[PDB]
Order: sequence, then C-alpha cells, then structure tokens
Amino acid sequence: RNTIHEFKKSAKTTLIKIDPALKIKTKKVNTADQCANRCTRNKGLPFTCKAFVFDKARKQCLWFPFNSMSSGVKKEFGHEFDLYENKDYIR
Repeated sequence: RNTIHEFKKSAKTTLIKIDPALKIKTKKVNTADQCANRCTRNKGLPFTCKAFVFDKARKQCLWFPFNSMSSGVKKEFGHEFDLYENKDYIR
C-alpha cells in the first residue's frame, strides 16, 4: 500500500528552488506516508512528482516536479525537514 520505500531519503535536508519557472505544491498531512502516496499517484498534481520534503514540525508536504540533481535547485540543511527523492528519477 504505502510507497515511501520507493524514495531515497536525505534526512535534515530540503530543496530550495532558484529557478522562478519551477513550480511546487504544498499541503498539510498527518504522515510522511501520505506525502509519498500522493506524490507517486500524482493524481492531484499539475506535474510529475519526482520528490517531496516533509516538514516534520508543521506536518507539511512539499511536492516537487524536480529533485536534487535538477538545474535551478539547491540543497539546504534543516533539522525539521526530510527530503525524499523517488528512485525512478535519480541518476
């Protein structure tokens, strides 16, 4: 059922988008599994979800149509953030 195991996790990491053209979607959820399942199903997202960040403190999902290897994107450290990149788009 849960698809979070389809992702490579980078603890205490988030992605900052520098490119203005790139878009992101956010929503609060109860668990990181919900972020992962919504990302893989991509049903309610205007793009192909390739990764997401879970804000542990706010219980917020940040869905991205990009990952850490995409142009116009930078990694940043943060205790309350965990980055999950779907292995299907890594490398």
